[PDB]
Amino acid sequence: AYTTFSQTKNDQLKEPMFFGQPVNVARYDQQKYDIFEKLIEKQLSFFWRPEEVDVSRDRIDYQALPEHEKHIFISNLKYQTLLDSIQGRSPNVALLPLISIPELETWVETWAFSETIHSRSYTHIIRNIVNDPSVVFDDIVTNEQIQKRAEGISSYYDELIEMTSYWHLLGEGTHTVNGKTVTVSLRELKKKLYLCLMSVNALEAIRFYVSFACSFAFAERELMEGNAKIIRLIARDEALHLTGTQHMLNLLRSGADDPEMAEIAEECKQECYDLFVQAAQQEKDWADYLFRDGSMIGLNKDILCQYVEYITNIRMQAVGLDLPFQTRSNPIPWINTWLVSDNVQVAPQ
Amino acid sequence: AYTTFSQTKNDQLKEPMFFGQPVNVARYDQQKYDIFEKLIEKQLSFFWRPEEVDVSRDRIDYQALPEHEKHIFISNLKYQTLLDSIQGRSPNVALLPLISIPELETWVETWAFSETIHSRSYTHIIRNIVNDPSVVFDDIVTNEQIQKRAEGISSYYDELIEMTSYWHLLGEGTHTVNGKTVTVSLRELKKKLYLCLMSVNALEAIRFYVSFACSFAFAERELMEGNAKIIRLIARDEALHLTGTQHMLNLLRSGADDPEMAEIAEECKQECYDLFVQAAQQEKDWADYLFRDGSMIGLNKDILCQYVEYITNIRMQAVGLDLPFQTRSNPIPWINTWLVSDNVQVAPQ
Repeated sequence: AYTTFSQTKNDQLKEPMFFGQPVNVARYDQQKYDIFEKLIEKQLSFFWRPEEVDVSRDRIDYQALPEHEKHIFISNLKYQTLLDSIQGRSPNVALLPLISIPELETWVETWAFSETIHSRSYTHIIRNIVNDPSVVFDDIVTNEQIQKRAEGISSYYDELIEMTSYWHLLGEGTHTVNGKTVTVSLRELKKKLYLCLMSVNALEAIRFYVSFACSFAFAERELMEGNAKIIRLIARDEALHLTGTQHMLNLLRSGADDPEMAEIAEECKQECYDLFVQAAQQEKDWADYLFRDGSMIGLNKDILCQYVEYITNIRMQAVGLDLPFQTRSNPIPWINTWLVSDNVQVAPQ
Repeated sequence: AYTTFSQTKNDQLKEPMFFGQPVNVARYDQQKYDIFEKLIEKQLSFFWRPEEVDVSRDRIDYQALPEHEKHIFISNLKYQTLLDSIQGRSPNVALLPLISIPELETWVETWAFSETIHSRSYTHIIRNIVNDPSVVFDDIVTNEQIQKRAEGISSYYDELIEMTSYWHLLGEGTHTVNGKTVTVSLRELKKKLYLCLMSVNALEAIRFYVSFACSFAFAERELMEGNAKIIRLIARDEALHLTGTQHMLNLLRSGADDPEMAEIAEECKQECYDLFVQAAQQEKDWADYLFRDGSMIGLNKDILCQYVEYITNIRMQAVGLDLPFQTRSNPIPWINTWLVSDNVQVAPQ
C-alpha cells in the first residue's frame, strides 16, 4: 500500500515522522520539525566535489610509509568505503517508504546523496595512491574483519526493509504465506525502525569518528594531507547526519511525535544500550586489527580505544542512554583542530 | 723492552711510524708526517662537551615512539656505545707501545680521548631518555647481536696487544714457555697491526656511518633532535679518526715508511679485502635486526643496506682495495646535510 503520490489531501503538519500517509506534495513553505529543513539547507551549503582536492602528494607519502603504516591507512580507508557504500543507498531504500512528512523525506534524500559524494571521494583517493584499485575494492568485500562489521550493520537495514515490504503488501495482522504464519505488526515494525536508527546513529556518530582519528593522526605527522582535507569535509557532513538521527530518535522517544513510539523506545531501551556498547567494542577490536603489526607516532591501540570510550559516552547521553564507560577527558584533544567548522559544531561537546 | 723514556738520542724524523725506538722527548716543532700534527690541531679545535647539548625533548619523543621505533633507536644507541667503549681504550692500549714518532703518539692519545667524550655523550643521552639506564648498559654486554660484533672487533685489538707483549718481553725468535713453542716474529706482528688498523678503519669509516644514518633518519622526521646534534659533533670527529687510519694504512703499504710493510700489505691484501666485506655484511645483518619488527619513514632494511654498499665501496678505494659491490649512487643524499663541517669534509666523497 505504498503510493508515490497519495491522493488524500492531508495536513502534513499533523502527520507523524513515520508510518503516516506517504508524502504527496513536496512543499517547503512550512514544516512540522524545522530541524530537518535546517539540515537540508546546511548540507546544501556544504556541497563539495572530491576532485577539488589535490591528493597527488598522498601517493608519495603512501609509498614511503612502512608496511604496517600502509596497513593502518588502507584498512581505515577500506572501512570508510564500506560504511558509506552502505550509507549511500540504505537511508533511501529503508527510510523513504516509511516517511510521512515532506521535510524529513527530502532530508533523507539529501543525506543519502551527500554520502554518494563521500563514496566518490574515497574512489578519488584510492585511484591516486595505489596502482591497482581493484585489489582494494575487492578486499572490502572479502576481508574477514570488515565483513563482520558489514553484516551486523546491514542487517538492521535489511530487516527493516523486509518487514516494511510485508507491511505494505499484507497490512497489519496474522497472515498465511505458502503455508507459513506471517504476523505483521506495526508495533514491531516501529521497533525495527527505532533500533535501525540507533544503529545508524552509532555508525555515524561513533564508528566514523574513530576513523577520523586514524586519518587526522597521519595529518598530524604531516602525511596523507590530501586525504585529510577530504576527511575534514566528510566530517563536517557527518556532524549534520548524526544530528539528524539524534533528532529523529529523541523526537520518537519523547512521545511528542508518536505516543506509541515512546513506549516502544522504553521497551527496547536496554537493547539500544546493548547495541551501542557492542558497536563500541567492535571498534575497539578494530583498533586491535589496525595496530596488529605495530603502531605509529601519536596513535596506537590504547589511545584509540580510549577515544572510542570518550566518544561513545558523549553520543549515548545525546540519545538518552546510560553511559557505559568511565567518565574520561579527551585522550586526543588535537583531533578538535580537524573536527571544526564555522557553520556547524563538528567536534563532539 | 718497552721503555717510557728511551735513552738513545735518535732522529725522530727518520724513525718508522711503528716498531722503531719508543718515543722519548715529546716535541712538536717538527714531524715526519705533518698530517698527524694537523689532525691533533683539528681535533683540539673541535673539542666539545656533551652537556652543551640539551637532550630534554628527546625523552618525550622517545616515549611517544612506537615499540619497534624504540627498538630501532635504542639498538643503534647501544651499538654506538659498544663501539666507542672499545675505541675509548683500545687505540691507547694497542698502539701506544708500538709508536716511534711523537706526532703519531700524541695523535693516538688525542684520538682516544675524543672517544671517551663520545662515550660520555651516550651516557648523557641514555640518562635523559630512559628511566633505568642500567637495563640499557647491561644489554650492551649480553645482547646476542651486539656481542657478536664486539668479539670480532675486539679480537683484532686483543691479538695485537698480546703479540706486542711477547715481542717486548721475549724479542724476536723462537722461544720456550712452560714447555711450549712460542715464535715471536716482527713480520707477523707487523701483519697483526696492519690487519687491526684495517679493522679499525672499517669500524670508524663504515660501521659508525651506518649508525649515523639511523640517527639522522629520526632527525629527518624531526624526532630525537638532541641526539642528532650530538651525532653531528661525533660525526665530525669520526671524519678525523678515519682520516688518521687511512693515512697510517696508505703510508704503510706504499713502502715509504717501511719497505717491509709494503710486502706484508700486499701479502694480506686479500685478507684485508675479506675483512672489509665481512664487516659490510655484518652491518647488513644488523639492518635486519634493527628493522625486524618494522621500519619507519625514510629508512628501512633495503635502504640502509644500499647505504652500506655505497659507503663501503668509497672507504675501500681510499685504502687501495678492490670495490666489492656494484657502483651505485648515494641512496640517501639527505644524510649529507648532517654530515657536514666547514673545517673538515665529514661526508664521504
